[PDB]
Amino acid sequence: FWRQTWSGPGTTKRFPETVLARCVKYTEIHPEMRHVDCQSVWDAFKGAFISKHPCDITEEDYQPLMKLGTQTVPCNKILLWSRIKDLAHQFTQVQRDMFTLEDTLLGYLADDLTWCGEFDTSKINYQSCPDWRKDCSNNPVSVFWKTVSRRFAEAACDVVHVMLDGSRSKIFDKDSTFGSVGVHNLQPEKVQTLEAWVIHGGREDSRDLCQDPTIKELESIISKRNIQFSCKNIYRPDKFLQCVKNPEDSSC
Ligand SMILES: N=c1c2ncn3c2ncn1[C@@H]1O[C@H](COP(=O)(O)OP(=O)(O)OC[C@H]2O[C@@H]3[C@H](O)[C@H]2O)[C@@H](O)[C@H]1O
Repeated sequence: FWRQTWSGPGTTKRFPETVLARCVKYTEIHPEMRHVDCQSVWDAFKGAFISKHPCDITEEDYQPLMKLGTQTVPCNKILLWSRIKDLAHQFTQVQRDMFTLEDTLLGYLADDLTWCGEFDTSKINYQSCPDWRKDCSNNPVSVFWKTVSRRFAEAACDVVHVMLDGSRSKIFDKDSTFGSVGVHNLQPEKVQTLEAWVIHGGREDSRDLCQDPTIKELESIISKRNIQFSCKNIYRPDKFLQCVKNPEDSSC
């Protein structure tokens, strides 16, 4: 109890009951998924990582789950995001202008959770789970988010939007899942433009962050894939959200 196996937090308490109840809820609300069998979804999710070493997980381990969670989303309304979850979710909640990964069945099931098992027993590990940095990259949580993020980016078309945190020292981070998976899995045959919205964390009057070194790097990577790049500053995110709710406001 004074020294755990792995360096990451253990599985979320009641993980199996939580995933099953989220599936039931999502399928009650979204009519395109109203026929999914949630017991079958749980069995497939559990099959990906139970009795498997938690540093030896592959994208193939998640394929039965991917197949059951098959879902179409409007290809021209996708919002990617990195390190700014709260604003992305508050925005799409107003009137469903765009869709993030947590708007899909699989993203909704896993958001805010942690899970892992152990080799050659069928027990869930509630005490610790591998850290991506210290222990291993090929862990149950990291491999899941890479697999679903690649499929979501592959689905996009027309104009795709990305929200970025302009308070971080790498506004665009090549090492983030957006930078290592999303940028490279947009399909140039389908996607016309990537538009970044750089969210300010600061005061009021501040710099044009669309000139930031890392934003110029993103522009060069995307342009060399034969996709156009656009960038917009959101100086005051509080005012932005208000204008989405109430656009007749004079101040907009
Ligand atoms: N919803 C979550 C989530 N909820 C909790 N976590 C999530 N990871 C990814 N996702 C989604 O995957 C995307 C890719 O994640 P990444 O940017 O690598 O998370 P990072 O900012 O690198 O952080 C990933 C970490 O945050 C925990 C995971 O346990 C853990 O692995 C996120 O933008 C988000 O859409």
